[PDB]
Amino acid sequence: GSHMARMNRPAPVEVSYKHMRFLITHNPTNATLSTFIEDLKKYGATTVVRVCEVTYDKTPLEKDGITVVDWPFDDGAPPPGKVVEDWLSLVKAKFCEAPGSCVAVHCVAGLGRAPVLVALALIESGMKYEDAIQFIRQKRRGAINSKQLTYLEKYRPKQRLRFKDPHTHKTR
Repeated sequence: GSHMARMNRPAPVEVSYKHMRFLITHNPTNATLSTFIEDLKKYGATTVVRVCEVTYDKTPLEKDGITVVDWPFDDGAPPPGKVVEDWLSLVKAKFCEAPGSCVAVHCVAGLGRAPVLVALALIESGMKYEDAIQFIRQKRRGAINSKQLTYLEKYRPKQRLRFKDPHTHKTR
């Protein structure tokens, strides 16, 4: 009312290494749009990856004027890892073009898809499989079973697999 508060909204989380940083926040609410653009943008301005059901795509982006990727889960939601490859390119371009910028992501405090996306984005900084698994491990991420570890494993190159011997034989 005057000086009393209620409800407990998920707390934000910022993941940063070296120079760049990341922001983990909850999707826009219907009671305070402006307050969100200010805080979300307050930390900084860069691409944003929110993987949740779309309710207000224009309100938050148009108010903060920030670039964001809309990843929804419906009857026609692309399940293949290729989707990740899509957000990877988006962040990859925004990462190389904007060194040490400010990114915003969905609240990983629960279970979702944003957490994997974030790690994969920071992967561009070198320690791809190492940073993603290490930085994502520290922070609470969705249910990582097969795709995350298998996908990232393939996401990182290995000379051990590209070991070809000069003298060899072929038949089948």
